[PDB]
Amino acid sequence: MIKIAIVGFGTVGQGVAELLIRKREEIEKAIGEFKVTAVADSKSSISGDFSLVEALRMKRETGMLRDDAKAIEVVRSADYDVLIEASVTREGVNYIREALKRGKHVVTSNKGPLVAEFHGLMSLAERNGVRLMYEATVGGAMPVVKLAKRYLALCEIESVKGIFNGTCNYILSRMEEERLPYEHILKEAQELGYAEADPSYDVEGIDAALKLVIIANTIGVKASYEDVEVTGITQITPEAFQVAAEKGYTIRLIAEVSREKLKVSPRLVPFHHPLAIKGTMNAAMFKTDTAGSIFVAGRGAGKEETASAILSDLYEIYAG
Amino acid sequence: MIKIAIVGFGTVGQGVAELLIRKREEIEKAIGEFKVTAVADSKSSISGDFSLVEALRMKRETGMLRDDAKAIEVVRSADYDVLIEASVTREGVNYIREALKRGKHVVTSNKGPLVAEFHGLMSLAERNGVRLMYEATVGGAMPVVKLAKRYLALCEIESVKGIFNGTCNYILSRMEEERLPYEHILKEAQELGYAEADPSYDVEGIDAALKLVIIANTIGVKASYEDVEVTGITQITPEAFQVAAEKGYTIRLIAEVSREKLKVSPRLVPFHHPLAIKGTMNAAMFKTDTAGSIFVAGRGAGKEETASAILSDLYEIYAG
Repeated sequence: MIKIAIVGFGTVGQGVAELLIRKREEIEKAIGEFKVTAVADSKSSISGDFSLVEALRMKRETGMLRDDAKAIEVVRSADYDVLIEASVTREGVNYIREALKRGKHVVTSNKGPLVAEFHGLMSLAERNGVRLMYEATVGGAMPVVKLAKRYLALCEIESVKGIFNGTCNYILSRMEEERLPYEHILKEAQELGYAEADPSYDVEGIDAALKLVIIANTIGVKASYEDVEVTGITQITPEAFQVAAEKGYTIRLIAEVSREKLKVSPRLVPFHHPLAIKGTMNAAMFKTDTAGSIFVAGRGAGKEETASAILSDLYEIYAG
Repeated sequence: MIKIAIVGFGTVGQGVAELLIRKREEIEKAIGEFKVTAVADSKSSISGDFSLVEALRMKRETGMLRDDAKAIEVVRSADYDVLIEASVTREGVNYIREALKRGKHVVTSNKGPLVAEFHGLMSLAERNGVRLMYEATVGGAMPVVKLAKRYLALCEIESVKGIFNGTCNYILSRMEEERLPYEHILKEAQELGYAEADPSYDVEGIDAALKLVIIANTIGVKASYEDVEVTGITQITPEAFQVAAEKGYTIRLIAEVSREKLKVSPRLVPFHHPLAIKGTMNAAMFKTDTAGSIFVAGRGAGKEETASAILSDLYEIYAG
């Protein structure tokens, strides 16, 4: 019996519960029997014997769970084997450290702890006898972490160049097509739900840079946030797309970790290049020494998409 | 001490030895100590204590190895834990079955046994307590098998459409660019070493179809070779590329497994679509239920590239 605690029950955490319910037969015939023994949101929790669909109904119906006990108490006291840490940031680091220090596996979708304390957390997991999985932190459903770390393990990954923010990719693709000012394309992005009222985390390249730090570290390049040169998309105009088009280029926000660079910024990309992908998409080009160049593309976010990444990590920990 | 036998010592097998030598420090600090205890080509072998560089020097210098004992004897009698089966087909099925029946892991690059006896071999591996790895059978260095089978494990992969033959991709890209008859572009392909004197295995779509069968089966679609509708590229002319270009399309040999189809044939692909990739490349688009659409592209063949795939499988069996 695999015992799972879910901490964080906004969009992602609820996504994980939906998927665990929907794919229960397939999950169980792959990793064996499982039960979610605790769920916690930002101010309440449910533990003991309860059903996931109960927890889910209650959260949707009331905006909270059943008990007053906070996420930290569930992390330090509940009976579980693996913690799914999908906490709503806007604490996370402490939930991870405390589950790892209890000798529990951790699957997370939070970038913050990994950006602030990457080697400190990987080592803590190693010192205890457990794993810290983080596929959902970068690329959403797109394999990136397991690809860099498991598939390409005995290769020297020399560089990664990619697109790690769907919202900026959408804004730039849309600006390319419509040729309308940034202010207007942003309002569309907001109407569609891609960008919040304060779209800064996306448009100033912060999200992409956080992800770039996680990737840099995953491939063996020690890096902190302050090491990344970050430039957003707010000064890209339709006129920029026009002058670039005339010479065969589109414009994309590209995150790169190489020997020469560690940056997130707009860049000219030839129309038929793999990184010229449009819409709310992610992409990554890995340049290696023995496997050549390896390219991946997919959805970089979404409820079911993020939930999928979390599940791929749970499978990796327990498949046999 | 992990004991490896290598069977098949043409281009691929020699590639595996080169990589095992070149990446020895990194491999050992990832999976522990290893020694190759036997190597066999199509008519000779070397076993006991010998060095890999000895085996390699001898093969290059003389065209063969040291002992008269054939691959089958090394498979049924040599002391090894994992068999790397890279045999030069133009026997393989028997080397796999006999290593699995001895309770040995098997990593292969041969398509034939998997196409003829997929479920029979997976079950034999399961009945004994071992693994049959086959990343190198399709996509070369490009993750395809571990992607379909490990990353996308708890997803329902609804379809795979890809490009699984670099030579046809090259011939079509080259024909698109130069606009010269098939006979001429094939001669270039031959001069470059991409196609043999008899290029049929490539140009008639046989290679791509074998690979399509492996993939279909990997994703849960029971399929035999006779189930695939196979059409090659020998009747694609420059004029076809011209009429397609006028409407935004290029032409590619696409392998597809879906609910509606199981085929390999030429197909119109929009210029800016991910499967419009040019050169000797591979590519695959996985359409799933929970992770959206996932795309991968890379080198589909080569000595170091195939060797890499084999190593990624060895890592998967023994990383901890």
